[PDB]
Amino acid sequence: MVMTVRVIAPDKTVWDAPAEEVILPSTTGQLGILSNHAPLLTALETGVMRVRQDREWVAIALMGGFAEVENNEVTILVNGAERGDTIDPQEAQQTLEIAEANLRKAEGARQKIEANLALRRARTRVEASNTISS
Repeated sequence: MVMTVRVIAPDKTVWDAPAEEVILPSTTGQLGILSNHAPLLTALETGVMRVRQDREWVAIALMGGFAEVENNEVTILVNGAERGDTIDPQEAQQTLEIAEANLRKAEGARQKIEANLALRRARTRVEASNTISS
């Protein structure tokens, strides 16, 4: 009746929310994953995708990974991602501070990238590990 997309990481699982239409840039440039969309595998690079639940929109920021849909079942195997809704103020200031220091003397922009995905996988790992402990 609808689409079902779920994000997953090599360190743990993210979540599995519903959907209706997925539009985002891919290898060929344009990619459209729907619920009725037959079972096919695809690849995606570091970027963000726009999810269409039904009436509202939901965009997620995930690094380099792989995407594959099948029978209303999408699998995003990214090596570290993050949701725009799960963003904190301390984080932005943290990544900005460490970044400035990295480029200062440490490695160049390459350092910020490595640390970017690192924290991404760490955050999801924490929320996935201690999601709910009674």
